[PDB]
Amino acid sequence: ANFCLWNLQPIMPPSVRNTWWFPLLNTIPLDQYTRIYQWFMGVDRDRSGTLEINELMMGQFPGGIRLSPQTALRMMRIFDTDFNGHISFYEFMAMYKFMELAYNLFVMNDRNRSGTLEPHEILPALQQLGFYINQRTSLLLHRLFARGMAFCDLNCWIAICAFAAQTRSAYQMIFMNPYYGPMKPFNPMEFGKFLDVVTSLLE
Amino acid sequence: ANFCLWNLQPIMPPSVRNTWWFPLLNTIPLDQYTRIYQWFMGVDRDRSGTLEINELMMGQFPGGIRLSPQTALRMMRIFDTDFNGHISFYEFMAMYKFMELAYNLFVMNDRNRSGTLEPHEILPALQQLGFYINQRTSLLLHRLFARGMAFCDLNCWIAICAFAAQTRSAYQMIFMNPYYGPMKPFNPMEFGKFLDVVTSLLE
Ligand SMILES: [Ca+2]
Ligand SMILES: [Ca+2]
Ligand SMILES: [Ca+2]
Ligand SMILES: [Ca+2]
Ligand code: NA
Ligand code: NA
Repeated sequence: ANFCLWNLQPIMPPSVRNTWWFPLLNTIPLDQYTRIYQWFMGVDRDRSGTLEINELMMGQFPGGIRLSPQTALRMMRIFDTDFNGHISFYEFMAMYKFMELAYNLFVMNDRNRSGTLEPHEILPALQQLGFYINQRTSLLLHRLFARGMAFCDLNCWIAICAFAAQTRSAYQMIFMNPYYGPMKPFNPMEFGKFLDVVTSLLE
Repeated sequence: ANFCLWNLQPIMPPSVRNTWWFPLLNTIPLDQYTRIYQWFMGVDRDRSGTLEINELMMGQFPGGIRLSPQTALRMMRIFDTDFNGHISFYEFMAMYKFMELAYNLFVMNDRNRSGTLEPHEILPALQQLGFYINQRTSLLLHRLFARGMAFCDLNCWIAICAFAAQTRSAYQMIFMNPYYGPMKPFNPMEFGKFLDVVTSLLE
């Protein structure tokens, strides 16, 4: 029963191949490729062969996820790895799989089937996903993204997951500066501390 | 005519002495100590001998600066370096001097005396202060903190400066983790790249 983003067991331009989220693509079995393409086509309202931010805001996603302008921009920042303002099919496959994983995890953690997680339920769920933050940070993420809501509905969960993932992208961008010395092996306990610190900047 | 935070020419618990902003204290001449104390006393509405976040939100500061709940929390996060939820007189001396420097810089850059900077005027002013960000980042900082306002008034300038300074604190906290190797000399060009990346997370 594995949801850890750093441990995804296997079941393309350099921009897609050299991202931290590339292993998501390797969890997609052949039969799912065409199903994801049908989903892509649904979201691509102007049939351009690419997803634009407006289309992200109007799309339906796994589990009925929908995206605020802010979360859609996060999804762009994570998955638009050639920085062209468009999501290609390959970038979308990873975005899709990320959403699917996050949705499945939400459902598993919604044990009373309320359609929400309580704020104290957020930490262990994020830990399953590979984000090793502290309790203070977990409760702050709920306040930051819940828009005043008492609990964490699925869309709020995805907003939170998107911020965590975008912070992972920011980490890779920061640390590929050779000023900081050779790239160290990715360590999720150390990255968790980074996410703790960076989250506090949004408050 | 120097405003660079990393180059402040000289004119205490370890928590105050070992902060990146400690050189601010060394720009305070003896005669200003008692004037800053009078200011401190004004803000300390309950005479506790310490400033609390509510008092920051109700205080008047150099140049008529006032603080939103969000900016007041930033000021706490920068200057409360023993993490006790209170601003001591020593922490306040640095906060005061930071505000004074930022206010003087705003005034110098408000060449038409409009009480505002245009968004394109923000970058060179931040560069004077020692924040070496790109133009994209400068315009984003205005959108993030201006609350819809077309231009950047003094309070919006301080909100922006506070975020930049708090990101400098986050940088020191991140990089004192020995996982990232020995602490490198502070390099403002490299830190500017870090601020570019981190700002994008707020959008
Ligand atoms: Ca399209
Ligand atoms: Ca792209
Ligand atoms: Ca007080
Ligand atoms: Ca303190
Ligand atoms: Na529930
Ligand atoms: Na002006």
